[PDB]
Amino acid sequence: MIVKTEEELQALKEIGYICAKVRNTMQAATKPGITTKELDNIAKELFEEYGAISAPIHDENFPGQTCISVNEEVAHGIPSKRVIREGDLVNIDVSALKNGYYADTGISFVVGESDDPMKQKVCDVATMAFENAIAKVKPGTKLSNIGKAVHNTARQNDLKVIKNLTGHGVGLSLHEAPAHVLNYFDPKDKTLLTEGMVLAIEPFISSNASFVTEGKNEWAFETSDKSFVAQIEHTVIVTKDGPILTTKI
Ligand SMILES: CSCC[C@H](N)C(O)(O)c1ccccn1
Ligand SMILES: [Co+2]
Ligand SMILES: [Co+2]
Ligand SMILES: [Co+2]
Repeated sequence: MIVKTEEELQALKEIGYICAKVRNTMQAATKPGITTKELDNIAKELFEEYGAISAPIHDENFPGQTCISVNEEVAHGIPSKRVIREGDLVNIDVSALKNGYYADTGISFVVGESDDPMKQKVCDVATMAFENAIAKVKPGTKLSNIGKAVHNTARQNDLKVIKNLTGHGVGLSLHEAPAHVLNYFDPKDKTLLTEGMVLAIEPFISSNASFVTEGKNEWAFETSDKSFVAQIEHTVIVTKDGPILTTKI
């Protein structure tokens, strides 16, 4: 959406805080021996406490409060009896609405230690890619600068991006204009960012695969080659004085 009023701004900040709090609480609770359903139950309780509703449940009839994707799963994983293990690469993606307004945020991290440093590397590079993307965000700037920055960051680190997962506008719905915030540069795109525009920026950095495919069920996205993939996602408001992240707290 485009923010035009202080009441809209406040509503976005409220739901962003709630999603950040949930994301942080879930991440802190992720340890070997917890199941992904038990982690999802944290979101259930917190959404109730804060008067928010799961966007996956509301918008998509997704069977889970949140999306929790482990190892071979990159996105849209269904919380279940799956147990977290030492060295897992976990993505927790929290999106919700309150009073009609939305936020969307996500983080990938390594549980304990993996024997392969590549798991942490993709996380480190996803973080850098996010930072580099938002350093580009201002009214009048090209949307495509975001994907250009993300892919350049990946290349600087000998990594790839997931080309077929994107960010998106957010605000009155989970997904709205701009339709797609790519992870790479499209030289033909003339779309600009504008003052008050709200978008979810979510680089996906991969150790090998450049795309995801349908996974073990009708929701999860995976890589057949079991690439290590990390996401960092925030909801961002484009302002004259710099990007405001509703989901950073
Ligand atoms: C209601 S379904 C949840 C969608 C998710 N929060 C996402 O928009 O960030 C996303 C994640 C992965 C790929 C694309 N989009
Ligand atoms: Co998300
Ligand atoms: Co999405
Ligand atoms: Co998103």
